[PDB]
Amino acid sequence: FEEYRNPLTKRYASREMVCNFGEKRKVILWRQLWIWLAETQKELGFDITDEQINEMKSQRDSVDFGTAAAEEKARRHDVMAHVYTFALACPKAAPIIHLGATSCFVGDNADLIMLKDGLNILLPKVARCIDRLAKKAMLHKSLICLARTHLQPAQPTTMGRRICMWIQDLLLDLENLERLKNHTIRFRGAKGAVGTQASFMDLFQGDHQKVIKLDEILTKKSGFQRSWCVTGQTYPRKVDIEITNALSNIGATVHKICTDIRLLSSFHEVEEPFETKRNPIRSERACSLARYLMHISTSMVSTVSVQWLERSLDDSAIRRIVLPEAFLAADACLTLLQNIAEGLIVYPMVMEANLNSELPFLVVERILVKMVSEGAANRQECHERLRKHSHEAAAEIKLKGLKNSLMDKLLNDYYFAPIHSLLPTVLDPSYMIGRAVEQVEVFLNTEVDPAIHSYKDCLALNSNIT
Amino acid sequence: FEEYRNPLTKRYASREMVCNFGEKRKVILWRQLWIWLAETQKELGFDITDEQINEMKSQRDSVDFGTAAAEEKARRHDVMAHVYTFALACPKAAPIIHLGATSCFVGDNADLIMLKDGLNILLPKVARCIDRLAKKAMLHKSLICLARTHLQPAQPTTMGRRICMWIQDLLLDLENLERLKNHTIRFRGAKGAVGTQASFMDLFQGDHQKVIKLDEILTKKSGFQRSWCVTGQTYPRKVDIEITNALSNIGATVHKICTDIRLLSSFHEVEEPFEKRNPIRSERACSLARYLMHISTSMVSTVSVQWLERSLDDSAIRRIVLPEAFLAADACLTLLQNIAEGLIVYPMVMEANLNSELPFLVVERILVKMVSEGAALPTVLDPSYMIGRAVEQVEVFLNTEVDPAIHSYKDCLALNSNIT
Amino acid sequence: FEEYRNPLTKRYASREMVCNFGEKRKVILWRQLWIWLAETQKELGFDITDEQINEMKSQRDSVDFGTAAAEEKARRHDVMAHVYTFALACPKAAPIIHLGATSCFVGDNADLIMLKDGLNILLPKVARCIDRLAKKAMLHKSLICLARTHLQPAQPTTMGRRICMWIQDLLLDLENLERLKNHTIRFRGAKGAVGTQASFMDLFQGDHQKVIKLDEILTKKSGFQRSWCVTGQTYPRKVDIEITNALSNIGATVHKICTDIRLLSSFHEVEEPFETKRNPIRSERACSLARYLMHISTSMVSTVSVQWLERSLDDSAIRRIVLPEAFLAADACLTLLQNIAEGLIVYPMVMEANLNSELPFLVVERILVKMVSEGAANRQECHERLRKHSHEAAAEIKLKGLKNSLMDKLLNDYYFAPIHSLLPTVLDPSYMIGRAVEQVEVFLNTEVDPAIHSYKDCLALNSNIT
Amino acid sequence: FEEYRNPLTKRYASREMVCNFGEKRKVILWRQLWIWLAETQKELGFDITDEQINEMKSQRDSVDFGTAAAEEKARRHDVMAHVYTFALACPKAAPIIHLGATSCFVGDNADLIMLKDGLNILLPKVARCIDRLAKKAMLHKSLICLARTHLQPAQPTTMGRRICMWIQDLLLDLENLERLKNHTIRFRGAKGAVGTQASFMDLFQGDHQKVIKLDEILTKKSGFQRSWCVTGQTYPRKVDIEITNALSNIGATVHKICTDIRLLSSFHEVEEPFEKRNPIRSERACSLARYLMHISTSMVSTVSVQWLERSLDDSAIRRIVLPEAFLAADACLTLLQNIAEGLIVYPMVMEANLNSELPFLVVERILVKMVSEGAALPTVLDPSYMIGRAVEQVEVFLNTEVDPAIHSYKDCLALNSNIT
Repeated sequence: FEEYRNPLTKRYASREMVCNFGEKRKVILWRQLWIWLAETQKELGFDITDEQINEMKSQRDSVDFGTAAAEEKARRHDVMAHVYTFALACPKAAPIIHLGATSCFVGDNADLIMLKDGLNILLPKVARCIDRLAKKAMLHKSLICLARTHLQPAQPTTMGRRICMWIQDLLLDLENLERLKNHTIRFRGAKGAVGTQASFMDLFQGDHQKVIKLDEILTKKSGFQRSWCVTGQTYPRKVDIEITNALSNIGATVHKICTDIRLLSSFHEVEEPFETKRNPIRSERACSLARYLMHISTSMVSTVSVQWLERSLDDSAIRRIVLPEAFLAADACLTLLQNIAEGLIVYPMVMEANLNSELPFLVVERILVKMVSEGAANRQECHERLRKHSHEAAAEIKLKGLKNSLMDKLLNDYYFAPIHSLLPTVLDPSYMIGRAVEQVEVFLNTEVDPAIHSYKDCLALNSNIT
Repeated sequence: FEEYRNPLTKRYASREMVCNFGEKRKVILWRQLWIWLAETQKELGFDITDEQINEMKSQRDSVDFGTAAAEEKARRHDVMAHVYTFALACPKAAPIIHLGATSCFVGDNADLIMLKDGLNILLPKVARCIDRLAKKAMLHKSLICLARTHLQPAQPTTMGRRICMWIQDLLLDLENLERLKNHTIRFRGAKGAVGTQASFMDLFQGDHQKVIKLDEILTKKSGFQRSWCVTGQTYPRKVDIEITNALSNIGATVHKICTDIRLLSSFHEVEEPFEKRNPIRSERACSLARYLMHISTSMVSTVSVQWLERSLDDSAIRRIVLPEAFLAADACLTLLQNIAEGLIVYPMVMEANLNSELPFLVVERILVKMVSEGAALPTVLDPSYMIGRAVEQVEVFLNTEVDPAIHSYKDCLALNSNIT
Repeated sequence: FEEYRNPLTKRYASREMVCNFGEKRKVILWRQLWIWLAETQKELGFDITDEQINEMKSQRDSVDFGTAAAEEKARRHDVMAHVYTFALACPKAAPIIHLGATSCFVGDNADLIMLKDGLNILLPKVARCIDRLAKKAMLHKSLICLARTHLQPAQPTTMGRRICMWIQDLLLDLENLERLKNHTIRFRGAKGAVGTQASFMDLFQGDHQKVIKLDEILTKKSGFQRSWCVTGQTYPRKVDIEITNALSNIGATVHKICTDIRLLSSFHEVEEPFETKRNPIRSERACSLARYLMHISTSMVSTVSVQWLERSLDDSAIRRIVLPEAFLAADACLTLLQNIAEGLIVYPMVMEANLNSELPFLVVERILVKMVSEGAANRQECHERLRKHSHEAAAEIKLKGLKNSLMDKLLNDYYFAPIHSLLPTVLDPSYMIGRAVEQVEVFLNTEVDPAIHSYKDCLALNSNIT
Repeated sequence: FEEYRNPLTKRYASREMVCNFGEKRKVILWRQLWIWLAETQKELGFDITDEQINEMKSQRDSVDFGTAAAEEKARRHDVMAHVYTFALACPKAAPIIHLGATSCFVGDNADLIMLKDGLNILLPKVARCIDRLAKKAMLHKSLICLARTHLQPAQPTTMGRRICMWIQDLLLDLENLERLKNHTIRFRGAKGAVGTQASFMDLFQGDHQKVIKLDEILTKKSGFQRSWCVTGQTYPRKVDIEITNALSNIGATVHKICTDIRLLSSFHEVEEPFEKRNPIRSERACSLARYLMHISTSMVSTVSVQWLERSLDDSAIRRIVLPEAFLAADACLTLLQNIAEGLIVYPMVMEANLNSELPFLVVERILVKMVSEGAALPTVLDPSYMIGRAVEQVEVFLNTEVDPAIHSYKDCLALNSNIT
């Protein structure tokens, strides 16, 4: 309790994401890359038995961090401290551990595996947020409410129609995160110190084919589909820009959605879930973490821009901060957003009251236009006469509860007789919303359902705020 | 000369991109959108004559800003100012211009056309930058040189193998811009004030299928393949993040490439073209690429605080950021191509550097060889035995990855970039 | 109309700021630095007459840009193109033009003069914004209104008390901009190519004293108080961080103030000025330009970080973009903010109505606490009985207009008799606001008036939106 | 080892800054604020016994988080969770803990104390970094070397004259942090829920002068000189911009200095200390300085959208950004001092570089000399005649500017920075 701890790791993100970048995960993946490196070169006919491999396999999860810190505070080599620590627990394999590979073989490829597994943790949570909002969207598909532009009252829409506006942004984020996992991220493989594979060629007597095969077989055992061909020392750091840009994009989406909910809470039309007077505390927390996620990407674009030639180590420290925290911040935002979506309470009576109080004034443009075409040669008089009816109608609605007030007023004033027969539809809120209901139906069937169909066997998790 | 001018618009960027976001082109797109709207409504049955549509086509390219600036002064609303300016230039089509539409029908759709056309200007320049470095990489695929990690001498490589390392970045940049132009950017269409098409439903007496056809026909007349369907007032501003994110990625790529050239120039191994000396062009390229690198950070903030169906605090900043981002990327690609075309190498200076730094690199190979033979010969100091697969890596990469990526740009690779 | 133009230069910023960074201003300042350079070395007894100087003085404003572009598209030297153009118009002075100075002598020092003059354009506009808000703050010093936390109703404050919250931020910005003009920005002077003054020493036969005097006299004629001593080629670019950071800070202030006004417009308690139904278009425009100003600073901090040793030219292009646009964006924001402040309309009846509708529920915590100390041993019963009175009181206020409803209800219910004598004060809104009125008075007299006292002869300008 | 940990908190930053923002210290400050509040209210006449105040002092440093974590689970409000945790640890003082105060009385004031103390940790490290480079600059004030503009050889200078160029940046950084600690940061005090002190006015039966004295006494008991007077619920978050802006300025300064060292190391002129080789420490310093460089961009965004008297979307991000900014600056200053203490120079390597690059620098002086004598000698090639006032500039700068700036830190300059 005496040392500071980032609340992203201790409070806000899920346990699975926190462990995905843990030091134990890094070493177990380091030892898994050595097992794959061995069973790939042993596959290409080399002085590696099957006896050394299973001993590696049997001693993968266990790790002696004591000797690792002893070698790390002596020669100051994190990789070689673990190629020696692993050699102590694998006496038969020791000469054939990390055979021919450079340090970035275990460092870069393990980071790539962690980034991929990180996306596989986030993807179901994006789809869950989509699923929860989509259910609410068709629940309130016809719940008529006031639209707001400039934070001022505008023509009617429906609450479900507004939620689809939020879902659209999440669909773009799901698309981006799926392309990162399935296309953008490639394997680093075995490339040497400067990407020329000069050191692996010596181990294979200058046989280009076994060296190419070495990089091909390592890509399958790692679960990747291809690998970069012309790297320097590391995988092209531009990949880290693509990752954080997509994560920062999620932050922008979450910040807009939760700001909208905070705005709608001030109108008393919605209320976020709480524990069983109340403030939108969860949407506010989601905005703060989303803002932090939004701006974390500028560190990577500056880092990539100053990578010197074949490599420069000024990316090492910042990558172990920004990459895990971006994933931790994205994980915490989507956890909160799924909460808010699952428990968001809407108030139909408040929406109708706020709607009824503004409809007398929203309609004065459209009726005045129709009156002018019917012969209203005194446009200012006709407008002033309409504004008087609307102002008096808004008073009768509030104090007397007469909802159909403006209808009766204009029907009793035969100044507006040319449009008496058109008023029952002109004044119908179900007419003013346009195609709002049908737009929800097409959007859910044509775009939402295909996007999250592959996540059907993992949409059931209820996310809880603790 | 009295009023300050942005150097991006004044000199750095080419005039194609400069005019792509100009005001004249903007109202030409506004007028062309009103023509497509009239054609569509006439196609859907509305009483609009061919004489009115031919009248709009004829006076499309003639803009009288003196009238537009005048009516804008009283209106404070520039879209209607250009509506009634076109109505004056088209007395017959006057009652049907902008019929049933809202301001964002021309505001947002013209932006999407300018943004899509701006990408069409950038894309061949990315392809030329790729092709120019591709020629240098093959030309110097065997030019042995010193590789540097931590900016200190590392095991040898070839200059062409390093150039392909730059090209790999530009290849990822190319497909991002193509995905933007061919997939990410959708049309806004005719959605109304809050995206519910309530005004066009009224204009069509509630015919849902007419309003649907209106949006599909307009999307096709404008050259797009689809439109958003659950917008608020505007197209989702996340598209603006997507656009500026990819453009900022161009800057990061250009900055590293031109920084690598500045680094190698201090070793007298490479030299940028000119008419020792100053790498002025590579330095300007880094300067402009840095401004482009960070320009997207205001778009992510803008999107995050878009209130409900719309707030207008996106309008002024999009007028600045979006054109400047394209102008910055355009100027960087013009400089990068010119530098790539005239990239001078010095094999003798490269050779001497690898010679004076080789002692700090052979100590490992002689260690195991002395363990092999001698306990406790001239060609083991030969760097040609130490470059690995750098030669073959250039070949397969150029043949299997670079050539397919820019195959579609074969008809426009010849244009050389001249920096004066 | 065919070429793009930044709306900051053509629409949003003032003419005086646009011209402050114009190319004509740069050259006239270049020629002024040559006149000061000549009359400083002629002052130190050199082969420079008084005849060459006044010819320079007489031919300062005029500039032949034709020959300048002819020499610039031939040898590609912007400085030397103007040392030759000026030499053509000054035939007597030509050998003693730019005598001994490097290119950055005219480039850096002119930029410094432009940045200082830019701050002198902004400072009166910050003080004007302070003055306009301060007048409104004491106008509405006692105008009781609802405070808002989490965008939810909170205890009462006053509109003037809220405006002082805005003024406080502007006072910090005024302080920062005054320290930039009067302390942070130093003169670059004459330093040579790498700041060692090696080239000026040759012109003075190795006399350190005349070289030191040269830099001292040039600082006075330029209007600066001191100069940097150990520069490289240019003045330390960290100064550009300080400038843009303070300008970006103004953006944050303007964005918060105008977002608050947009929020208060949704409650119909305020309305920004318009032309003689309406949206807060000016506050929205001010937020967009403030957001652009907020983020423009990250380019400079990246630029300074990669300045290579004595100099690297990768700052030249970005400085002529970011520095003028930051000043232009700051100028446009303060122009808008002064407009909004001068014409901001408040609605006291709406504030009181929104206040009266929420006071029944704001007070239930404080009365319940007093009841418990008086013997209310059923806290939940007492709370539920209060919430029923408050809910019924809010209905009587809205429909019947009975403002003193909750008072009469609790006075007629002798369940709450122990606090009957304390209710007239407990329920007094003038009591609930605490020291809001007195805090406005002390803040205006003790902090606002001294801060803008030096701008008294320039607070009268009315800023107009065009 | 299973749960990920931030390397800033795990290794890079020293434990003084790490514990300065820890949770235990936070509630110790919360409890100390409640003690000062009780002392002040007793001083102003409220019925609070010395026995109750002595009870709070005695149990201040003993925190039982098991009780705090328990009551926080039901309350969801961590301030009251620690209120009634201290009430359990102080049965006598229980009815008067947090009396009349709101949550931000302890939340914001403890932050300001942690922020002010964090600056007090950073300031001597800035002074040591200044003093260490000051010693190298005087030691090498006459060490002639090659100056580089555009990273190409320029007219000669001395290594100490270049080191002072770095020091000039650190001097501006020093007075910024001092202005932050001594001027910019004010106390929040006892302002209430919306800053109007309405609750304390009620507690004091409306005595304006008592409430005024309450805020003045608390400001003095806490070690501050003044408090804000027209806040909303919190102190103005612009202070958080001011703080992170100055810390980001440290990163930009460290990044350029350590980049200059990396550049000079590729020329084998300088070398960072160790136990050719890798400038690992200068590279980590650049890496951490880059993260620190950009961390303020979320504070400027946070301030811009603070809604009216308060919105809570500042709380979570301030818990991350503010401590990490201090931790980043602390780690950078620890690395910069260690590099400055062991900065190795190589005068022979420096001399040879100026020799092999001198032809591209003397062409101008011989031009005017041949115009002088000869129409159309050995010591004109002597670089000691070409360094200008670089020697005297180091002297006056060190004597007249560096020594006064760090005079107040003379009692704490000896602590050496060891990087292992």
